[PDB]
Amino acid sequence: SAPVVGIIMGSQSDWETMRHADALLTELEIPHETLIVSAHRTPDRLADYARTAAERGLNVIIAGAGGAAFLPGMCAAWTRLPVLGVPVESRALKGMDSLLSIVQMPGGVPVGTLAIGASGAKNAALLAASILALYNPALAARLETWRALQTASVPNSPITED
Amino acid sequence: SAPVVGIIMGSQSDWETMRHADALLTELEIPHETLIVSAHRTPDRLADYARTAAERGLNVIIAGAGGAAFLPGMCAAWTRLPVLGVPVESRALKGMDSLLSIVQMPGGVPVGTLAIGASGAKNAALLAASILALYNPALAARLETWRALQTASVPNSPI
Amino acid sequence: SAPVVGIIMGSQSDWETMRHADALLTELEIPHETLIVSAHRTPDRLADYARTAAERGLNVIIAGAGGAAFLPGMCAAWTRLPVLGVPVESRALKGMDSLLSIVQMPGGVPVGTLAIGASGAKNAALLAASILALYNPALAARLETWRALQTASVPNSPITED
Amino acid sequence: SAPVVGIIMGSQSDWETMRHADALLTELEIPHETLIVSAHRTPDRLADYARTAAERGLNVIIAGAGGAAFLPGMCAAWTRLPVLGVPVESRALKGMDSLLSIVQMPGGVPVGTLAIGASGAKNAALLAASILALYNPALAARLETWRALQTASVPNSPI
Amino acid sequence: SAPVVGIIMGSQSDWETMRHADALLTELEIPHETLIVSAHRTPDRLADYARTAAERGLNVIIAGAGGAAFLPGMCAAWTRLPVLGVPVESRALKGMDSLLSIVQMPGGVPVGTLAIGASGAKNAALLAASILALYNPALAARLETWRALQTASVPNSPITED
Amino acid sequence: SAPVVGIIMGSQSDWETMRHADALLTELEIPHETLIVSAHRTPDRLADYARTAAERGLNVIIAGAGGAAFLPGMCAAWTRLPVLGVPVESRALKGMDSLLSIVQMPGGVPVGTLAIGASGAKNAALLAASILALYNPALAARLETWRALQTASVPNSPI
Amino acid sequence: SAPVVGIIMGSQSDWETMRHADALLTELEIPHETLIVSAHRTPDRLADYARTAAERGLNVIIAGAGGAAFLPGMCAAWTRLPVLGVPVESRALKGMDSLLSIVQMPGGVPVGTLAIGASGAKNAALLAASILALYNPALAARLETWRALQTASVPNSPITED
Amino acid sequence: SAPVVGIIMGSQSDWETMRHADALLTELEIPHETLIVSAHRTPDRLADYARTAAERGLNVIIAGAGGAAFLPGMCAAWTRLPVLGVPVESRALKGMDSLLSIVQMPGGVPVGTLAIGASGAKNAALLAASILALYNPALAARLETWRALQTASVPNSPI
Repeated sequence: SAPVVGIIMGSQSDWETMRHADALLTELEIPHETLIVSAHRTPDRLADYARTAAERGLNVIIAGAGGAAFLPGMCAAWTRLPVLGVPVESRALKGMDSLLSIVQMPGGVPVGTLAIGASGAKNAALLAASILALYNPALAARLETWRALQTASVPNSPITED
Repeated sequence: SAPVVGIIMGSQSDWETMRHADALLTELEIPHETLIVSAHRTPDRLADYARTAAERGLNVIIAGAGGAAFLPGMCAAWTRLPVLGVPVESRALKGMDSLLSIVQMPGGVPVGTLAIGASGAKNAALLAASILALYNPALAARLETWRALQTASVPNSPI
Repeated sequence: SAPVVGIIMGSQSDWETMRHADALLTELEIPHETLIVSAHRTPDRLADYARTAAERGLNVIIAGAGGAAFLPGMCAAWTRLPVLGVPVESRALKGMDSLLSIVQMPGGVPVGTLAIGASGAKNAALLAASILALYNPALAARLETWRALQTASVPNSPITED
Repeated sequence: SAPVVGIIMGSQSDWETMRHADALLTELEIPHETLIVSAHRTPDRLADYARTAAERGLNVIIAGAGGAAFLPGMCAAWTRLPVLGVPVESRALKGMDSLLSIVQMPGGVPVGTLAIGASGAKNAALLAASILALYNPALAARLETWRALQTASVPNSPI
Repeated sequence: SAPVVGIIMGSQSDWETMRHADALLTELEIPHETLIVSAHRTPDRLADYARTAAERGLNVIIAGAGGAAFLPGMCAAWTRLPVLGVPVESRALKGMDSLLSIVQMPGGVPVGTLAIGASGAKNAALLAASILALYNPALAARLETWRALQTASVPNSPITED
Repeated sequence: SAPVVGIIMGSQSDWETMRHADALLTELEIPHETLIVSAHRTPDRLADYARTAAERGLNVIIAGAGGAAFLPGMCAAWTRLPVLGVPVESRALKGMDSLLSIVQMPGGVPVGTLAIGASGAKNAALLAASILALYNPALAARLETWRALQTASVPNSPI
Repeated sequence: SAPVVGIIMGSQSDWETMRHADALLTELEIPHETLIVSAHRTPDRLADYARTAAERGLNVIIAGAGGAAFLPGMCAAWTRLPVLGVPVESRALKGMDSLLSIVQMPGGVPVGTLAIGASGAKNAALLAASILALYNPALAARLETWRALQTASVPNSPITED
Repeated sequence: SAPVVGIIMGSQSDWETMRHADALLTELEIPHETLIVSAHRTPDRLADYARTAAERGLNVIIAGAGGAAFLPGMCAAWTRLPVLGVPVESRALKGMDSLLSIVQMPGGVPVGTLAIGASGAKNAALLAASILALYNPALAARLETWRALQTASVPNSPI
């Protein structure tokens, strides 16, 4: 029941995107927690969350942020755990600011970045799953099955109907 | 004598750019400190630096950073003081990543952003000067002189 | 009652964005004026406004502009006061033209630039407030309280409900 | 003898680019003046330059500027004369900032914008020439000759 | 009655933007023609139009085009007359492809480029007017009056009402 | 012996890039002509070149151009033959202007666009080869050999 | 009746764009097949499709893909046939990711890339047609007629009505 | 001794960048293999490499690629193992094409993307280390030491 993955985002507005990561982890039966931590508004909350993540049993952290997106990066600065970042699409720059802010981490502090938006949130969950599967045979089996189904479920031709 | 402006940068590599902010402040005789504080590598140092800036007597903070530039923003998250950000030019993206990372702050935690590179470092110092000038008559006069000399020194025709 | 902050914009269309700066200054009880000054259509009005701002008692100027955004920059060319620039989102280029036009000031004439749009307008007001607070204990106290409330008001978890 | 075209730039650093506009005008024997006028550093000089351009007999103004490029635009705000803008290549953003700052003029105050760099400086001169040619038969003939030579001089195969 | 300005565009879809150039020329009483010439679909029509523009009495050509926008440029390759280009906003790239395609002319063949969209179309008309005014006192007077009115018509403050 | 592929470029400056298309065609022994045709400077030459390409026996046209790159597009406007465009890297915008100018052709007049630079020039030749291979068994075999050698030659580990 | 052109796309969502290629090939009477092959979800299906395309009689392959668009490129890595790529417009980046992912092929493995979206799909079909026409007199005649009609069908002036 | 991390790149030219991932893994004493696998030139080699990665004992794959960068993505399409992608800086577009090609993976097949260039190569190794550390106490301790040294080594002021 104890969470092994932590999904964090700066505000409620990010949930529309981050819910996809939540849904996928639940689908693959991966225990996790979902919280709001703002790098700009609650920097001390972030410091404490990231600093204690390992001892609390978390193995992976999935952080979503848009615009001047610091959440994934600053989180990674305080934890040795692998941190995955989801660029949340921004209004004006369509997530380009979100993407560059997260992916361009200088050497020494990594953040595995996923695609902008929903697809990135879902993939962050899947990447976290593939990480946990390395040492969890049962989960590895569920993931393999999930991937196999995805492949087998692709249609052979498009519905070309007018 | 006590510093009223704090100039901070992520690493030695930022100095080539941030040295321009240092030179300007010195030129206008504005007491300041110039330190290295990394948002990515020394987050606690940053937290402590920003938390105590006001208490220490600092009035403005000038922070330079490139790539996923967090220094100015995170610093502003821990202080009520005006934080000015300098986007340091990055190798690949020429500071576009630096600029977006710094300027696109969400409402509630501001960072007055300047141009990418040396021009931005110099302007951060000048902007800090114009801020300090609001309550320092002597400095205000020196800033007026600096701006006047800048304007008067522009040649009338190219060489 | 005398204004210490000047909020200027090129046209009525900018008000939708600049009203956020106005609202925040009023919220923090900072006396200010709100005017329309077009760098392209009323260059002499701009020259006079910027040139006399200091003697008129203004301490900070917040200027909004989009597209070929010259208002903040040209204003700064005529005043020694700190000028803050708000990139107003443009139709086609989503404020990227507005942003580069304002932030890329050459060495010698600064403009503290904020984010594109509403968030930038609000932050320009907050930055102006943090500047005025340096020499206004009462305002400093109001700002500190405002910042503290912002931090304390951040929810701990997202409303994950379907 | 009196100049009919005014070439202006923010600083000496723009000369490397704007010298191409000067060379072209000279080649076509178009009387012109080449000056330094900074929108940021010498705003009053700019205002005066633009306000009086028409009175002085100038027909077209070619203005070069980089980064937050305001020279062409602000000049057009003070004159009814055609203003052509040359985006000077900037260090970091390679003139993309220069280009957007100049070309994106709102309706009501135009600036005919040319390509970033030397090509743009040369074309501003040529565009000014084509404008002047509309009411100067002699120049029109010289422009026709220039364009004809350009076309005829292109090699048929690479070396 | 003979046209002195030629407004051309690649298709009917460009009219929504180019109509602003048409309206402004008419407003300033500048005789002009409005035609459709496609650089991609009617290259020979373009060659002939541009090649004969001068002898037909045209003094300025205003060409609008979007995407791989060649109309202004190719027109300029066939005429000695000044050619003004209007980048028509494109669906996906918002006119950025239109803008670069038109403004980046190599040294030797100029195109005075205006802003993306409606504002650019209107300004192309105004630029054409300022060119014609150089040798047409009456038009020069109308333009001066138009510019003066624009400046005088700018409001002093925004309608800040809720 | 008669050329079946025509390689064209706006000027000598494009040769550094387009020479790669020439080398590849020669390597695969594909008869071709390499000429300079400027869309901006020699529009009539271009019109004539494109109008008569088919009649002359050409099967594919490879056109290189940078900046406001019109060569490939305008050529395609005058011929029914497949036109492949190579975006030449531009000084300031690094070929982004070249790429958008070429690839964003409206429906009705296509241009098969390749990568910016030398890689694109080489691929245009290869793409032209794959087209010609559809009806030339000998060439098809040589292309298969070329592709096979490319694949087999890749090292297993870095030096 | 045997297909000489293969139109492939990663999912049903691409059909809205790829249908234009299908429609044009049918219009010019070019036999073709339309299938769904995902480079990400069905990599082995792609390998087999591309590898056997030539022996199956296919002469040209038109592949559409958006975002991290690998379909055209990977297809070209397995076939000697000419592969044409259609960048499918993406939500956030408007097809810019699609465009760069497809057009920037390294030297050695080409992909003739067309414009982003519908126009690109239609042009991929036309390019494929111009390729097939090189050795099919009847088709060459149909294409010539199609091109001639396009040119002749362009209106001479825009419907300037209010 | 058996490799637990596989570092792959499209060609020798990527080594200048990917060597940083190799150095980091060696520094942390993480058994790994460093190979050249081209998505464009050796697709079957890639398919085989990715299909069998898990069976061979590999835990994480680090793939570097530039331009139309497919290596990381296609590799992830054939393996259930975590795939980390390094955007190699491209000549013209400075790795922007590399970055978008790698990071914009559709839902269902992920690739943890790192920064463009050497910084990204180094971080991919570190990220792979943090993953491996989850089930390797010894390595976890070494990673903690590495991160601690990085933090403690940052100077307090610029030289």
